[PDB]
Amino acid sequence: MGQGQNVLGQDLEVCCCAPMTGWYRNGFCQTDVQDRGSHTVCAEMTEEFLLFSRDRGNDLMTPRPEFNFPGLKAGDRWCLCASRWQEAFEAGMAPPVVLQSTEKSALRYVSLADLQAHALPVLEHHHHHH
Repeated sequence: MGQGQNVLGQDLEVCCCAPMTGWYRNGFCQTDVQDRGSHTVCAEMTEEFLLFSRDRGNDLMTPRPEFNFPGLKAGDRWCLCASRWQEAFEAGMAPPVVLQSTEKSALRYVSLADLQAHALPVLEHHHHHH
C-alpha cells in the first residue's frame, strides 16, 4: 500500500536478476548473438494451468495419475516449451511469465505481446549502470 512505481514511469533494462552485475551469465539472458538465438525460452508454467491443459485433450505429463513426466514439469523456469506457454495463453489462461529471463529467440514460437500481457511482478532493482 501507499505509493508505487508504474511501467510507464522509468526503466525496463535487465541486470543479473540483482542490483549488482555478477557476470557468470545469469539474469542478463544475452544468449542471443544479436537477435536470433535458436531455441532459448526460460519461462515458468504452473501445475494449476498444466493439469487443466493435460486433461483438456493432450497429456503434458504421461496418461498416469502419478507424477511421471517425460521432461519440463510444473515450475521449471529453464528450457520451457514455448508452445506450452503459448497454448495456455490461447486457452484464455496464461501464468505470470518472466519478461526478464525469457530470451529474444522465444518471440518466434510466441510473441512479445503475449509475454507482456501476463508479465511477472515487476520488482524495481536499483540499476548501478548509472
